[PDB]
Amino acid sequence: GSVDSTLGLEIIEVVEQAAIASAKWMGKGEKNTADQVAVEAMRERMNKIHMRGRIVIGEGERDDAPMLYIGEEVGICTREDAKSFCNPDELVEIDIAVDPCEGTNLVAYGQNGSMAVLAISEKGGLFAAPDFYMKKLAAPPAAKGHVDIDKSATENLKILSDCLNRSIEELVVVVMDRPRHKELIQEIRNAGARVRLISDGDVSAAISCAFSGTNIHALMGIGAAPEGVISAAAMRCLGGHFQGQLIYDPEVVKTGLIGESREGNLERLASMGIKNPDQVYNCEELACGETVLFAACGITPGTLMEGVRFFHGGVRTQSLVISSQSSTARFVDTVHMKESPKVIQLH
Amino acid sequence: VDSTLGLEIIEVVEQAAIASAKWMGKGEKNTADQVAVEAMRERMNKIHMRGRIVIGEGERDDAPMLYIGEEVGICTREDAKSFCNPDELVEIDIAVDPCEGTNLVAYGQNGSMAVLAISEKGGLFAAPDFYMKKLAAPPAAKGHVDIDKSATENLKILSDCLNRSIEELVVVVMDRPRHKELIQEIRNAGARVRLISDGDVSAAISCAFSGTNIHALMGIGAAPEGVISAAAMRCLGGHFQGQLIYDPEVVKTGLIGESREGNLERLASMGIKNPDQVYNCEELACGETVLFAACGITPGTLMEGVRFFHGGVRTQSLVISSQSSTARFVDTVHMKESPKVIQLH
Amino acid sequence: GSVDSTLGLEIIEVVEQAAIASAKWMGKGEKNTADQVAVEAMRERMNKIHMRGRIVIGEGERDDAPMLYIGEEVGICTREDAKSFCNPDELVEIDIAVDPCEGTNLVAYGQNGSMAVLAISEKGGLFAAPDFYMKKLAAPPAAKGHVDIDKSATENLKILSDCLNRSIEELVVVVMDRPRHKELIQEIRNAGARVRLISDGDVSAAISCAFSGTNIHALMGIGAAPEGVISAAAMRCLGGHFQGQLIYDPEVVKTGLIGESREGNLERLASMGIKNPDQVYNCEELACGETVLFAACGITPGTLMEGVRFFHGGVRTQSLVISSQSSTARFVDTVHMKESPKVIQLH
Amino acid sequence: SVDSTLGLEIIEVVEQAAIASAKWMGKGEKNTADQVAVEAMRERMNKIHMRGRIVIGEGERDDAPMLYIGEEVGICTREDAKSFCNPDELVEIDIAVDPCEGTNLVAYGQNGSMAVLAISEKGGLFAAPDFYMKKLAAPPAAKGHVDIDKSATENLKILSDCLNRSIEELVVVVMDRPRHKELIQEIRNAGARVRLISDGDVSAAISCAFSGTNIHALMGIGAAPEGVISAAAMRCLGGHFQGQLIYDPEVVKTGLIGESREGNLERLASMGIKNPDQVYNCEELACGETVLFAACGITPGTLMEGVRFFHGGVRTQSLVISSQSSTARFVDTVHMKESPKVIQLH
Ligand SMILES: Nc1ncnc2c1ncn2[C@@H]1O[C@H](COP(=O)(O)O)[C@@H](O)[C@H]1O
Ligand SMILES: Nc1ncnc2c1ncn2[C@@H]1O[C@H](COP(=O)(O)O)[C@@H](O)[C@H]1O
Ligand SMILES: Nc1ncnc2c1ncn2[C@@H]1O[C@H](COP(=O)(O)O)[C@@H](O)[C@H]1O
Ligand SMILES: Nc1ncnc2c1ncn2[C@@H]1O[C@H](COP(=O)(O)O)[C@@H](O)[C@H]1O
Ligand SMILES: [Cl-]
Ligand SMILES: [Cl-]
Ligand SMILES: [Cl-]
Ligand SMILES: [Cl-]
Ligand SMILES: [Cl-]
Ligand SMILES: [Cl-]
Ligand SMILES: [Cl-]
Ligand SMILES: [Cl-]
Ligand SMILES: [Cl-]
Ligand SMILES: [Cl-]
Ligand SMILES: [Cl-]
Ligand SMILES: [Cl-]
Ligand SMILES: [Cl-]
Ligand SMILES: [Cl-]
Ligand SMILES: [Cl-]
Ligand SMILES: [Cl-]
Ligand SMILES: [Cl-]
Ligand SMILES: [Cl-]
Ligand SMILES: [Cl-]
Ligand SMILES: [Cl-]
Ligand SMILES: [Cl-]
Ligand SMILES: [Cl-]
Ligand SMILES: [Cl-]
Ligand SMILES: [Mg+2]
Ligand SMILES: [Mg+2]
Ligand SMILES: [Mg+2]
Ligand SMILES: [Mg+2]
Ligand SMILES: [Mg+2]
Ligand SMILES: [Mg+2]
Ligand SMILES: [Mg+2]
Ligand SMILES: [Mg+2]
Repeated sequence: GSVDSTLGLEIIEVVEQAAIASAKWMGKGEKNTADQVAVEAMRERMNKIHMRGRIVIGEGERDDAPMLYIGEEVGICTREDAKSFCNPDELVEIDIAVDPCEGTNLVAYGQNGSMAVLAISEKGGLFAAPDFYMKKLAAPPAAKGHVDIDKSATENLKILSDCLNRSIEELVVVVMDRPRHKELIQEIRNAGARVRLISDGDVSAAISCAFSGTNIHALMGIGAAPEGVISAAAMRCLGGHFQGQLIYDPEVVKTGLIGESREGNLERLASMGIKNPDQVYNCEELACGETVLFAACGITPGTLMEGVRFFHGGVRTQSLVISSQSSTARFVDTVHMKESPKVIQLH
Repeated sequence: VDSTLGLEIIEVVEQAAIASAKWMGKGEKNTADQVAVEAMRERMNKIHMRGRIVIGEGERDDAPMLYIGEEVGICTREDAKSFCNPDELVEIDIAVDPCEGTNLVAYGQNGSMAVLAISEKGGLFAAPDFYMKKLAAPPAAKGHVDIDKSATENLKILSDCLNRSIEELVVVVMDRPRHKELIQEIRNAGARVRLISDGDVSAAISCAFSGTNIHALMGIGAAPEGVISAAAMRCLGGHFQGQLIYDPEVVKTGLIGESREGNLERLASMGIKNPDQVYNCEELACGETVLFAACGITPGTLMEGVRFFHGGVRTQSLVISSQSSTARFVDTVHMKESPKVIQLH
Repeated sequence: GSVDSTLGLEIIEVVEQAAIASAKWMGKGEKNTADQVAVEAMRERMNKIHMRGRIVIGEGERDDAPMLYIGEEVGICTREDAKSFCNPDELVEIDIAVDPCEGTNLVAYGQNGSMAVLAISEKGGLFAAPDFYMKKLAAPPAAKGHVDIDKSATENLKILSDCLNRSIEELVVVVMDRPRHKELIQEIRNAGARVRLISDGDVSAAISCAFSGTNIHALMGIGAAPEGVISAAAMRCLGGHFQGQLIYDPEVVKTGLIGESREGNLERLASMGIKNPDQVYNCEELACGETVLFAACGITPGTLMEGVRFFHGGVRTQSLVISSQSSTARFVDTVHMKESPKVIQLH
Repeated sequence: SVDSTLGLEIIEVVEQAAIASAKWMGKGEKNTADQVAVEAMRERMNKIHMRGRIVIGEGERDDAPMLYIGEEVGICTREDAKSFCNPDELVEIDIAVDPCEGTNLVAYGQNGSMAVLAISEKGGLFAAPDFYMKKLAAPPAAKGHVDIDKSATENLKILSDCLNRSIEELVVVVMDRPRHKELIQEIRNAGARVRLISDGDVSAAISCAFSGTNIHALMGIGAAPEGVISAAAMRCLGGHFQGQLIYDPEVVKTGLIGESREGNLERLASMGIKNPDQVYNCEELACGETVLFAACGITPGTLMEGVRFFHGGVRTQSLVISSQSSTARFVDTVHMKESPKVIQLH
């Protein structure tokens, strides 16, 4: 059959539960704990769905990550003993990209910008990105195809100016606060644009570019490739601009494995069957499937989504779920009622 | 009842609202009603469920769509056993009000929504088309106010329960001659009032959320709408009581030669032993599982109305489930399509 | 001197106090009481301002309306000893148009759309409109000068469609629910636009056109002339489109009394020195002063402003104040603390 | 008596300072972001018919060119003021300013920065020296129940009771500093969630006063002057705020060369501060009969939205609190510049 329509709704609960678990550790100074509980919650809720999924982006390779590892099967319909309870649509093989705790250190420090996020497409519909750095350009729909990752930041800012009908001084660029971005950040400043430096969480920044109202208009710089594919899935559905280019030269940015070599990384990519390492991927190439789903829920507060709030008698979450199938972007504001709360706030 | 049914109903109310909204201010209340009915029905029939309409547009051989007893959903057909699973094959009863406030839509006025409620078979009081005295109030007031108490005593109780003065209370009442004395009493008590021409469902549920500046609904409305309201209120833990009214001296249906003696007959032949019985919302929505869904057609207290813009549509729905024990506001941008601008709000 | 800068800020308190007073009568079924308290409160608060004001649009003529009548002097600096306790800027003569309770029946019924409103300019800076009907066309800044009040509703909708870059079906026109608008409403429906019929209060409707997010894009039809001037004041500061034209034909619309005639009205209009009654004015003409101020506060909830809320330990109001002098549109969300609230809500 | 319109005119003061500073968001110049805010604030203040003295500001006259301690601001400070100012405008008022609260937040384009000031009659505001200050901020419902001398653990228990919610349902803001290692661990051990900030404890303190911020207390050590400014706001809101001067470099160091506990003790005595270990509540930190507070977001924060530059204008959000009118005002201002074709409702 074809990807189950209700999947795009049911993923709301996946990210909600993952975020709620992770949020209990906000500012607790335990980044691995924040990450691990989100992983367990996401995996648990996904395994209760009537789907036949494979993790193509996750916590690591099979013998590195015990849960949500690359190649892991998730969903009721992956089980030999339960497959007969699944209908043809639910049996459709789908690939899944997960990032249960985007910004583990943001959560640990109780800082803004963290979220629980996943993306889905039919089998083979998501670029199974290796854990390499990725040069990224994110921009709003109005600039899609007009800006380009190969152009300089200055040129892109001028193009954004035209496309968004505002001055460069009236633009805001998000860049990760990293030494590798010193020249890039200086260039953006010299061009006249304002900047928001983030310590982590470039998935939220990228997607923020798509929505007029965030006062964020572009993401520039180098982040992680897997996160890039997840961002691209959202942008593909929203019609936003997103390009990525894999970085494999330790001179530009270091992977952190001693001792990394340009040829070393090159061989691995070749080994993974990646023919063109300098290849630039646009949005539709990183998320190329016929059906693309995206789900996110705020853990801590951010530009796109409110953080998880714990109050007397319940919890409140905010999620964004995007579906190419229904062609919708849904903001879900959920009050989770614990036990007969005497007061329920409208907002 | 399937866990995903509580999410699927989002699309049910969204599509009903969108269709009806296209007729905002067009002065056709039946048209606005009919396209909503059809859209809700069509979207329901795409769902893997075996549903039955227990509250709807009318009886079979009268109302063409969403009539009493109508089977809806995929699993109602033969053989569902082959196409849907045991959870999906479960029999559920459905109460619909596809266009609540048909004149509101026709006039482009606030307060209309597409609404429905669900439970297991037997889980919803299949209210007859009679009037119902209603009392809705916030969870803080649940069990403290009472429908049999006067407006004045209820206001005093509300004052204590909500820790605010009567002057700091707002009561919603339907603008009807039958409420002249009630409205006068509320005014004398010192509470502020919002009079509505139609749509007491939104008013009832608004009592449940702090921030609506609405704290109670009082008066007489339709019984079916009462049940749908009670479904939401039970999930939220809000106060809701209803009492059937069958005395034309108090209020008339419009049926020719309608008599109290006559109404009582009808009620009995319908299987209702005590027509003067007060039901709380747990009794009106008594099923193990209760679901409630609403989407704004025009702007209102709980939800924004439907907006059409260049490149799509935007809706706001409220979905409430006792199974997940959640209240979900769903703000959906319907991209149609490839819009160059997407607003955050 | 020039109109005092602080006057643009002081009028916040004027509309807030008028709206708060009026809101106490929400749903009481007394439209005159709701009107009178707003009138008195606005007047009282204006009389504490260091200004030299004259009412040019108000509740009626002296010897008829007791408060805020035509020609009434308001403000501390209208006193005979003014020069001694007022500075030059405070002594400038300003004309004031008031509508203390816009939508008295809305308040009486506890329905949406009522507000306390006023406009200010230097002496002569506001058209002292007579109490006649006025044909009006309101639209957003993007359509300014493109739509025209003399064009048909059908023509204007096509122009609006082009200007706002959306279809006619994606437009919302507000028209007063009146028998005089039967054909107009039908034409708008035929053209494919959606419609909001209002029972009262076309001031809010006109200004809503200027703000994206209101889902209101045009005001068409006939309303009261004085309300039109007040609306024109706001639209002038906002750059919105607003045209007015006096209507004095009893066959088109009647003022209700008595033995009224076009010829009779024509004489009265000549009597006030209104040469050309059929003259079409835009908002720059209706509010032609060098300085224009506009202030409004919601009484009941509406499209621009939230209504007045009374809660335990205070009151909450939302006002909109627009100044040509500071070139600002200010939404003022005020928590009035009746000491001392144990709980203060952020919103 | 203090002029009523002053409580409104300060909207423009913080707006102009915030707008000027916001132009430097993420531009890596904390000193520039700071300088322009200072200048815009002072320039705007000097257009006001007031008789003001700076009691909290950028530094001593020798060290700071603008908004220095003792500087006179406002039209009615001029020699001929009696001639052009009225009696209320002639009332001597003390002013505390922090034109750029979080200069590095702005330079890095991070959340939490504001332009802010506080006003009272002469002697109405504690003229805090630039020393560190132990602070405890909490909501009105907890006022007088929590206490700065109590441990974080007991205060959290008290907060739980007052705010009717579990300790796990509380969020405490703490500055991310080594001096707070133990304090943070204790809060974590008690079961509360934590938001660590790199700067901007004024915003964190005031956020405690408003339900909806999901922030319930501020604990730890910040700058004393900022504390006084925070107290003015909290005093007007009925929120809890206590401060205690810290002068022992063993706890926290000013960084000045050879600063010693006795050194600071000597300095405080010199300044006329009788008891350096005294605990002040916000009524004591802001003791004036009339208190005014004004803040405008520079970058986005929990309390206020940041400055947005768009095609045809700027948008700011400010909070202005007055004990005189007893009002808390949020001001959302679209600065049109000019003839913008599109004006967003929000
Ligand atoms: N034309 C406008 N009029 C008023 N406010 C605006 C306008 N454009 C942007 N804003 C404000 O700036 C925020 C960010 O806008 P944007 O930078 O386009 O994402 C919006 O959410 C509004 O608060
Ligand atoms: N304690 C409070 N402090 C500030 N504003 C409030 C408070 N209570 C209510 N409000 C305002 O009044 C609205 C309606 O409140 P309520 O009548 O409880 O629904 C809220 O959404 C706020 O805008
Ligand atoms: N391009 C868009 N994307 C998403 N929502 C929109 C868009 N345009 C308008 N809306 C929604 O419709 C409302 C009214 O828009 P408008 O008719 O332009 O005033 C907005 O406040 C949004 O909720
Ligand atoms: N009783 C409640 N019902 C629903 N949402 C709530 C409730 N209490 C708090 N929240 C949410 O949590 C946020 C912060 O709450 P608080 O920690 O009291 O500031 C609010 O703005 C709401 O979004
Ligand atoms: Cl499994
Ligand atoms: Cl942060
Ligand atoms: Cl990496
Ligand atoms: Cl698209
Ligand atoms: Cl792209
Ligand atoms: Cl859809
Ligand atoms: Cl419950
Ligand atoms: Cl059937
Ligand atoms: Cl109806
Ligand atoms: Cl009656
Ligand atoms: Cl009926
Ligand atoms: Cl007089
Ligand atoms: Cl006078
Ligand atoms: Cl009116
Ligand atoms: Cl004259
Ligand atoms: Cl006609
Ligand atoms: Cl009416
Ligand atoms: Cl009118
Ligand atoms: Cl203009
Ligand atoms: Cl014209
Ligand atoms: Cl003008
Ligand atoms: Cl409205
Ligand atoms: Cl630095
Ligand atoms: Mg992770
Ligand atoms: Mg990550
Ligand atoms: Mg219907
Ligand atoms: Mg109905
Ligand atoms: Mg009036
Ligand atoms: Mg009027
Ligand atoms: Mg400073
Ligand atoms: Mg500071």
